[PDB]
Amino acid sequence: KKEDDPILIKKSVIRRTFKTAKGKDRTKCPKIQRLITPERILRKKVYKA
RNA sequence: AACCUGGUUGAUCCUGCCAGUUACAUAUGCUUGUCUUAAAUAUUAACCCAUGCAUGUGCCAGUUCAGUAUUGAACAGCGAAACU
Ligand SMILES: [Mg+2]
Ligand SMILES: [Mg+2]
Ligand SMILES: [Mg+2]
Ligand SMILES: [Mg+2]
Ligand SMILES: [Mg+2]
Repeated sequence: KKEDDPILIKKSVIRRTFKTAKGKDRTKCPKIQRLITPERILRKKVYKA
């Protein structure tokens, strides 16, 4: 849902899991762009200031 | 260094050039031992060109699910590619 909490977006992002050519075991995650974080809102407040 | 000398006649004083002398550029011939500098395919053909190189660029501050590393379970170090 749109009304939904950002942390629900955080928890639902896909994980990638894979085996390195070296034979190692690793897991990679994407970063969320557009995400509403405290930092965005702070910057906004400061500009209006 | 504000200087001139040789050549017309049988001899002479003139005009006048030629020639010498001087510097400086290219060129060249012979000859070349140190040290300090150092121009350099302008002139002829803005003629023709094999090959190599002479224009690239990343920070903490645009984009990383590359990779690496057993990394704050959204990423967070290092760091391609590729957008910008
Ligand atoms: Mg006469
Ligand atoms: Mg005579
Ligand atoms: Mg003369
Ligand atoms: Mg010596
Ligand atoms: Mg690059």
